[PDB]
Amino acid sequence: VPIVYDIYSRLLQDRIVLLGSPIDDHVANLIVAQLLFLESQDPDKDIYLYINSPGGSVTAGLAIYDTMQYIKPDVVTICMGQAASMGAILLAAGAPGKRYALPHSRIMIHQPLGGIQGQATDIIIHAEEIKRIKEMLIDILAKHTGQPKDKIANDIERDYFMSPYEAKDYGLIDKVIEKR
Amino acid sequence: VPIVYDIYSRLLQDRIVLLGSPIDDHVANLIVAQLLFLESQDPDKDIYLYINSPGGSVTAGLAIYDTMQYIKPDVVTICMGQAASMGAILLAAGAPGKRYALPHSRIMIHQPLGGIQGQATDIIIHAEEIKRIKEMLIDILAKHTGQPKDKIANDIERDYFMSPYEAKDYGLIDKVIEK
Amino acid sequence: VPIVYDIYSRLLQDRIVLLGSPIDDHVANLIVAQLLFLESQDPDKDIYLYINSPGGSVTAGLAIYDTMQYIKPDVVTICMGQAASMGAILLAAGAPGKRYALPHSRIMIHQPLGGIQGQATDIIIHAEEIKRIKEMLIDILAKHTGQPKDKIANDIERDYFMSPYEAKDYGLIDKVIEK
Amino acid sequence: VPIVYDIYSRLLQDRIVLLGSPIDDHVANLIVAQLLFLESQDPDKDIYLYINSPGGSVTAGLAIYDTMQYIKPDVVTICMGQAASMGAILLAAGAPGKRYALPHSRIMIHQPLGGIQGQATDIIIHAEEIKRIKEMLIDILAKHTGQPKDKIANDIERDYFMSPYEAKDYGLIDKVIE
Amino acid sequence: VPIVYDIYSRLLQDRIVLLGSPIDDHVANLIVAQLLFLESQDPDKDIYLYINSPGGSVTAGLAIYDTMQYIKPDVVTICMGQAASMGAILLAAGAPGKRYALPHSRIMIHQPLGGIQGQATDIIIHAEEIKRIKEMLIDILAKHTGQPKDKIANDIERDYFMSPYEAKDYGLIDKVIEK
Amino acid sequence: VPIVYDIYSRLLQDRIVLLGSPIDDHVANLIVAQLLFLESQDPDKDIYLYINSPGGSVTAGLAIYDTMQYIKPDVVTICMGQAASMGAILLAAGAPGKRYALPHSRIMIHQPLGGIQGQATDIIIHAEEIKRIKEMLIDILAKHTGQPKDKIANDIERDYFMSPYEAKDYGLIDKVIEK
Amino acid sequence: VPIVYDIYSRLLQDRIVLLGSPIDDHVANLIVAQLLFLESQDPDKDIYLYINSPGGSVTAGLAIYDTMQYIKPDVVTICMGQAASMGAILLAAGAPGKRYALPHSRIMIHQPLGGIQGQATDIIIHAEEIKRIKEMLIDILAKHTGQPKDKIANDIERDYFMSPYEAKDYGLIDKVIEK
Amino acid sequence: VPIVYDIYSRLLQDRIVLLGSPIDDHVANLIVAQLLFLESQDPDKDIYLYINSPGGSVTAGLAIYDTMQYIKPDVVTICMGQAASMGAILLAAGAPGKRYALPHSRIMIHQPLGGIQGQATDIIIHAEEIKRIKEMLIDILAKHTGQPKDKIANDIERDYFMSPYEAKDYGLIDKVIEK
Amino acid sequence: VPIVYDIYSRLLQDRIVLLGSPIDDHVANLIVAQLLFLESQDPDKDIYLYINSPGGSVTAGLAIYDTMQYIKPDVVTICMGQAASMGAILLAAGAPGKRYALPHSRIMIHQPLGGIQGQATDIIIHAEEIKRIKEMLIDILAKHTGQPKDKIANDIERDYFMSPYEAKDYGLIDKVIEK
Ligand SMILES: *C(=O)[C@@H](C(C)C)[C@@H](O)C(=O)N[C@H](C(=O)N[C@H](C(=O)O)[C@@H](C)CC)C(C)C
Ligand SMILES: *C(=O)[C@@H](C(C)C)[C@@H](O)C(=O)N[C@H](C(=O)N[C@H](C(=O)O)[C@@H](C)CC)C(C)C
Ligand SMILES: *C(=O)[C@@H](C(C)C)[C@@H](O)C(=O)N[C@H](C(=O)N[C@H](C(=O)O)[C@@H](C)CC)C(C)C
Ligand SMILES: *C(=O)[C@@H](C(C)C)[C@@H](O)C(=O)N[C@H](C(=O)N[C@H](C(=O)O)[C@@H](C)CC)C(C)C
Ligand SMILES: *C(=O)[C@@H](C(C)C)[C@@H](O)C(=O)N[C@H](C(=O)N[C@H](C(=O)O)[C@@H](C)CC)C(C)C
Ligand SMILES: *C(=O)[C@@H](C(C)C)[C@@H](O)C(=O)N[C@H](C(=O)N[C@H](C(=O)O)[C@@H](C)CC)C(C)C
Ligand SMILES: *C(=O)[C@@H](C(C)C)[C@@H](O)C(=O)N[C@H](C(=O)N[C@H](C(=O)O)[C@@H](C)CC)C(C)C
Ligand SMILES: *C(=O)[C@@H](C(C)C)[C@@H](O)C(=O)N[C@H](C(=O)N[C@H](C(=O)O)[C@@H](C)CC)C(C)C
Ligand SMILES: *C(=O)[C@@H](C(C)C)[C@@H](O)C(=O)N[C@H](C(=O)N[C@H](C(=O)O)[C@@H](C)CC)C(C)C
Repeated sequence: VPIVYDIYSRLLQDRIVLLGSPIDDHVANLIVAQLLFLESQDPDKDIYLYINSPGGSVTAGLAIYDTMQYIKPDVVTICMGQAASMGAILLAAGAPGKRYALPHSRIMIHQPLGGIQGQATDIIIHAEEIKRIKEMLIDILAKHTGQPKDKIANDIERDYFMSPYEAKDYGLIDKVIEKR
Repeated sequence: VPIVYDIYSRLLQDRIVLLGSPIDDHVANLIVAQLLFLESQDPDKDIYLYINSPGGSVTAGLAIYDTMQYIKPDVVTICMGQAASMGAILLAAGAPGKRYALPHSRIMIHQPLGGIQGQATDIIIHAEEIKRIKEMLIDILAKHTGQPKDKIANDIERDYFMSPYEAKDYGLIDKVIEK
Repeated sequence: VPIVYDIYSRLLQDRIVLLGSPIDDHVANLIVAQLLFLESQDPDKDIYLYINSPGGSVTAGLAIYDTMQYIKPDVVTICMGQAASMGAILLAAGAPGKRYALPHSRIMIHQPLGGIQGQATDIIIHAEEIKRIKEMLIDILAKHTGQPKDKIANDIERDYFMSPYEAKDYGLIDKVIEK
Repeated sequence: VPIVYDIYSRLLQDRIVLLGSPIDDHVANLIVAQLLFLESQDPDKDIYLYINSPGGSVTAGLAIYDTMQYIKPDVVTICMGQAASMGAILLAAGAPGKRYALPHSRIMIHQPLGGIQGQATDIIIHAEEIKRIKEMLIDILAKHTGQPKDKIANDIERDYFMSPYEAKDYGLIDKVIE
Repeated sequence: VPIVYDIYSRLLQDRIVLLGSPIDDHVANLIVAQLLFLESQDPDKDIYLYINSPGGSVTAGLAIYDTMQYIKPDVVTICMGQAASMGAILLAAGAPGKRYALPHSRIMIHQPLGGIQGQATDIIIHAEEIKRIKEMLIDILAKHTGQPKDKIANDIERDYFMSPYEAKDYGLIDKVIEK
Repeated sequence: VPIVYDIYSRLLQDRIVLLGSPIDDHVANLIVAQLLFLESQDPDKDIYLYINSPGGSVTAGLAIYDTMQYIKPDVVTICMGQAASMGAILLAAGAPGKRYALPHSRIMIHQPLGGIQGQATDIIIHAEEIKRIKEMLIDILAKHTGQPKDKIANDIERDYFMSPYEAKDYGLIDKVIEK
Repeated sequence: VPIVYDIYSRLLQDRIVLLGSPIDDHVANLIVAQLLFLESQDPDKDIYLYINSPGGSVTAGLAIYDTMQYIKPDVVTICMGQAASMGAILLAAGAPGKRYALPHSRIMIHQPLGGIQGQATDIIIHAEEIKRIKEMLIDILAKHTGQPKDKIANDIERDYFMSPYEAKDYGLIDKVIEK
Repeated sequence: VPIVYDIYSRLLQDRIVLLGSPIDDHVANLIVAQLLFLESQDPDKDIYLYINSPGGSVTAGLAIYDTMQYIKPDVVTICMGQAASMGAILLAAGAPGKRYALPHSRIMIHQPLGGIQGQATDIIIHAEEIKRIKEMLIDILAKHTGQPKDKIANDIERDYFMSPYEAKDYGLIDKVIEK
Repeated sequence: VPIVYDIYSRLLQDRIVLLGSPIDDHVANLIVAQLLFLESQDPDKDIYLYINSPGGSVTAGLAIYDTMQYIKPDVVTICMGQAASMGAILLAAGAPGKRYALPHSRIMIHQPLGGIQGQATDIIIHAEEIKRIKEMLIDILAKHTGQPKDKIANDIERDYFMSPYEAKDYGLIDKVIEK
């Protein structure tokens, strides 16, 4: 990790945040901390969240999602490499009109996965909870894309891969950017 | 395994079957084979099924259960050591009036357990199937015990351990035998 | 494995074959050998194939399937415990009118699964192959059930669990037998 | 394994041999032993070789191949489930006109695979040997199928899967049994 | 890692970036961060990207590729040791006329690799995706080399190794540099 | 292992011995026992030694070699699949004029391999022993092929693979047999 | 790693670089970064590269080799402990007249090693690539030693160990230094 | 590692170097770096090398050995705990008259150990190399002890343990120090 | 490790050294470094060595022991928790009249342990060395305690555990710290 301030700390001074890993509680804490820090520095200036993530923990993802919606600054989202699963939800959740993808990035949406062991009663309790979480993710995708809930629900049953041009047509991003 | 015929083959001549292990497909296949064999040897004479089992696979247990009900012979059940989970269901599934427990044996009933990984759609499908299998086990226990389904349903939510005299009172066996 | 002749061989004299494990090449060879043997003993007398299997290898399952169709004897199928995946296909593949399930067994049909690693060219070749295998399994289920291909195709996309009475309505079995 | 004689020993009396596993040296010795035994019992009567194999060792497969060609009895081959890689070569190597597939079996041919670690000199020696083995397998397929060598060579570059009716058209079997 | 500023940070002052590892998401983030930092220091001055990489993740590689194309500064690419797979794409993607290789380096291009397990439907979906990715990599190579798409497609079916002089003839680099 | 006598015992009655595995002490003892048994049955009648072996332990191989030379009966050698390393030595060691290869078999000769760890003194002692063993294997090959020792020595420095016809020319076999 | 600057960073001030480990991509990057840094500090002053290495990756080694030939400063090479394999190539690659070995060091040259698994077509492509790499290493050794290519080729077939005085006679170093 | 400068860095100011671990390439590089640093700070003043080592890699040990002889400063050696194998060679290699052991330390000399797997040709090449290395270690011990090479050669065949007073009589140290 | 200087570095300013771990070569280097550092700061002022150790390597322990006797400063030893095996020897090796234990600490002395594998000759050589080491530890304990050698030898044959009061009466410490 090179020095100038480490390279990431230096980019943080330009209000750039990198989400460049699978999303777990550790990564969510780091992303939330940076968004809260940048809001306290200047609540009016745009934040630039670069996304290269295959996704990860739904609850960790929703910690970042609710923080992005709650803070005053607009969060600009930029997809490089890929925004898949929870990564795709965070890309789509950027400020309206300020959601970007680079031209050879890919976006993928799909339903959540789970694991549950134990008594039938407990399996049914956890099946109910994953159902509630799935409906929530459908609701979030519908709100940010403008797609009807029944189209989102049908499309995420299996892995749904999109080029940046397909993601733009879907409403997951506003623009494909090639050159500054 | 001692010889006379190995000891189990010798007891099979007196129409005695030993269910003395956890229930998997291998054990189910062997118990089913012995029941079908004894029926073909004599469809009229009682079979004696000794049960010492903590249970195991539900589908393996229900292969044995349906075979016990399907064959012509009455299947006498005898609990020694324990009949728990699926073992208790097989003990309760003996011919009416011919379900026995030795005095220091224990009987335990409980709801089934499971494990499912994958997409939410698949988890929900497998949760529906475990619900259907649980209802089936409640139906079987109600039928053989004379208890209502709603009482069985409430009683199997947690491990329900019984002495032989409590299992007799519950309707899981007909007699505690001492001598 | 008790002695009388081991228990399985003694039942083989009555033309009883047990498929009571996951299906791999080893199991298919054993089932095929018993089917070929019973045909050579008497080409005209029914064979009784008891099925308790979660399925397994598609090609191993189709070795059994084709042998069941090819030999002269009718193959009576009886589901005990479960007939899932390839097990369900073999249950459905019994002689018309002689496909049975015990009342607490479960039947499940679903699309084939696979694993492939390597170059994009090889992944596409193997994708084409699993597509061909899937279409063949839909055709086999359509033939034996009398269901239309598009209904089978829709139903097997996810795990499709049935009670014996639902399996009878679907056309996978002809009769639910209690006694 | 059931007792009647175990079931395989009983079917061996009817000149039935089951190749129902991946092919290694152990399996090749068992098949060769069964072929030599059946020849000594009766050099005139057909042998029935049922094949359900994903393949395995080339040299083990060629021990079975050469034994099939060498003995006096015709070896009838029957594909059930699958005949892939060396299994497909053994299927195609049955007595002309007596190579059969059950209708839901599958047949697959492909070039051989290898592994070699060590000095450049040794790697080059083993590459020359896999090249020689590959040309030999092409020659065997050409001989038994009647396909030109350059068509075989092109087709086995990648996994080449066939239904029984496609295998019959290719010349790997004579009849799909209905 | 020696100190003057660590050695890499000191070379970063001279607008030198080292890509000297397999490409995963962690490496891509570090390279992109260096490219965005250097652009913000001076959007008009060349960046020098040294490449010694066997490749790695296609999506991680394309994060770097797209960032290289997006920023204002020309990115000079220098191959040392090797540029294989995605390393060869990043080498070929340097500013026109400013793509270099040292004389004993090697360059290799090949089609992408994948791994997929599960239901036929999911295998087919992932086969479609790797096909799309393969066609995109062919398009990128054709663009930066000036080779027709059909020649690239033919050449990447198997590992295509080149000397620096063959790589220049192919259009992957502009000059072999010695001194 | 099928029954008639197991299949191998039945072939042993026709004086057929199968060497179809790597050569270790266990395999060597089995082959020697079969050779000693057949000699005691009839010291005048040929033995048929089928060889499909990648080789193995030099001392285990030389136990077989010396037994083949020592017994009264001619040992006919037949290569099927492969005779590599010690397998090729045993093939070459058959009675003169009675060494055969099937037409798609392969023969391979190479120098011995070893492992030694410990004090320099012990390493040098074991290096000397491996030198002595290698010289002995070159002498055996020269004796049975009629090749000069310096040609054998040059040829076995690396893996030397041969078709049956190359092996005939070399003097490792007498005839390639098709029917 | 003691502090003064850590000890290595303090020696880097005197233009001393330590290659004291097996050569991988990580090590190549660190050596290249030090060579480029020292060139930018002063393009005219000698660099001192101490080599204690058993070797490692050929491509990692050739990244260092090409960097050593490309930079303006003469690279003085000093062998301590050993320079084996790619280590020996880097020792020989120092500025003419400025290649040194300490008197109890050892130098070893040998041909490259590789590993390839997969289809025959892929094995042959990689066998061709390792042939090209071996011929390139022979070319580099011939250039820096003045030995004929055929003598190098013969000598590197097996591990070729040299004392410092033998390495000087071979043309791999210019001087053995004691005090 | 306590701070004042960590404790080792603080003692390095008083020209004290600690060799207190097994000797591998990493340790060799750290000791060589400290010796080269202290020479550049003051080429005339004594260096104090404390040795507590069971030894380790011969080539790593010889990198330190040759550096100790090559630099201008005298290297005082002090044995604490033990100086065994390569540790004993480095102890004996100190400046004449300036080799010390503490009174409860132990010194042990022995021949080198090795390990080689592969072809007979490779084993013989590596037996020759271990012989050459052993002769070189004998020459070094003979030079610093004043013992004849043949006496050293006989004494190192097995583990030769010495008290400090025995080591002094042998010529491995000059003085046993107490207070 | 808290900061003020880390906490250990801050106590080192008060000439406090903590031996709070099993004794290996790494721990000995650190303890020796701290003792040599404190001696160079002030050769006249006491050093306070706190000991909480179950012991460990004999040669590592004897490096600390000899350093404790060799330096000019008195080393005050304080037992806290335990001083077992080599820890007890170091506790007893403190400056006469300045060896302390806290009142709920424990002191244990025992003979050394060893592991040796290989040829009988090597086992006998290492058995002789272990005998010599044991005699040396007996001689060190007799010196510091004033006990006769034959009493020490008898007492250390098995684990000999002592309260601080028993250790004082034994002569291993001078004073139990109490209020
Ligand atoms: C995309 O990011 C998905 C996977 C990483 C591919 C992600 O959305 C997902 O499903 N994650 C799973 C998850 O967090 N599941 C939770 C759980 O932790 O149990 C369920 C409650 C969500 C319904 C991971 C893979 C467990
Ligand atoms: C008693 O026998 C129960 C346990 C063994 C204690 C038994 O009835 C049970 O729940 N077994 C479980 C089982 O068979 N579960 C299956 C499954 O996960 O496949 C469910 C479908 C049953 C509803 C365990 C898994 C053996
Ligand atoms: C039911 O029996 C399925 C089991 C649940 C696995 C079975 O039909 C199945 O899909 N089996 C898979 C299989 O045989 N796949 C083959 C194969 O990979 O060889 C594909 C070619 C089938 C199209 C097992 C689980 C791999
Ligand atoms: C079909 O049977 C192939 C299978 C995928 C194994 C088979 O023909 C194959 O290539 N087998 C491979 C093999 O035997 N390779 C040998 C060997 O390395 O000994 C080569 C020399 C053949 C060119 C192995 C068993 C995968
Ligand atoms: C070169 O860099 C190739 C490999 C490293 C040899 C690279 O192009 C490649 O194929 N990488 C592979 C990859 O990223 N595959 C993904 C995947 O399977 O997830 C494709 C789906 C990309 C769309 C892996 C890293 C071998
Ligand atoms: C052929 O059979 C060789 C095989 C590749 C193993 C064989 O001749 C060989 O070298 N075998 C090796 C062997 O027995 N080596 C002995 C030994 O170490 O005991 C040497 C002492 C004989 C020179 C096996 C692979 C170790
Ligand atoms: C000396 O440095 C050699 C060995 C490390 C002793 C070295 O030159 C060598 O052969 N390295 C091998 C190597 O890099 N092989 C590559 C590769 O596999 O990528 C071949 C292509 C070399 C032509 C290592 C040991 C794999
Ligand atoms: C003492 O230090 C010896 C051993 C560590 C006990 C040491 O001298 C020794 O023999 N080391 C050995 C070694 O370095 N061997 C090399 C090697 O195998 O490469 C030989 C070539 C040296 C003749 C090993 C590390 C124990
Ligand atoms: C107390 O400190 C003893 C053990 C830790 C309990 C200690 O004195 C001891 O015996 N340590 C042993 C040891 O160092 N043995 C050496 C050795 O093998 O190097 C012998 C040479 C000493 C006779 C080890 C730590 C068990």
